Amino acid sequence: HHHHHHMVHITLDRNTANSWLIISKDRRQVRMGDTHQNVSDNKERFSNYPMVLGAQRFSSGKMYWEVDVTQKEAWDLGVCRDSVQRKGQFSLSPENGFWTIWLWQDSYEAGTSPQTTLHIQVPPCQIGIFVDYEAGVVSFYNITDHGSLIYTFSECVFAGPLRPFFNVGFNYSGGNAAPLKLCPL
Ligand SMILES: C[C@H](NC(=O)C1CC1)c1cccnc1
Repeated sequence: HHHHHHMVHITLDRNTANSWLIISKDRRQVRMGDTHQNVSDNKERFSNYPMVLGAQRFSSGKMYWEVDVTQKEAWDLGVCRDSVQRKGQFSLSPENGFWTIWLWQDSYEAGTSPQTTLHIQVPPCQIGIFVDYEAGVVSFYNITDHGSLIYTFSECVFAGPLRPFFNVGFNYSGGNAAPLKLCPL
């Protein structure tokens, strides 16, 4: 692809993090802690899942960023409305304000309702995410495979400001402790 010139410097917003996450000092890496991380509760925190938002809000333009997923067995990535539900159980869908892909149990899916099987021959170690606000597009690219297209959500109805969205996943297996990292420009 040719989206690299729309690169934006994303940072994680600690206040939105599930209370078990550890965000690095530079706000560019997030991972699940061993226990709870000794923060007060607030209405912004995701309660049920190991999720966090980027600090940046987008309401126009074209934006691009990259995320490192090396070693991980499970994660969700994409964008979401600033006003998505934080508490309780919910599915990742455009109806609920999410435009996401994921890895789970050795398969890659897009967060449509119902979910859509992705066809990935080269397991990605870094994912590129492109948003065109005006066009209503969110696209995902396999950086490990020369930028090949993974998935395009088109005809998106954002209906609000967008924030970068992350889920590091649970670590019941002991094989999913590695971080999500925002990769340098
Ligand atoms: C407490 C624990 N935390 C981790 O494993 C962190 C090191 C990644 C845990 C337990 C069960 C499911 N997910 C996570």
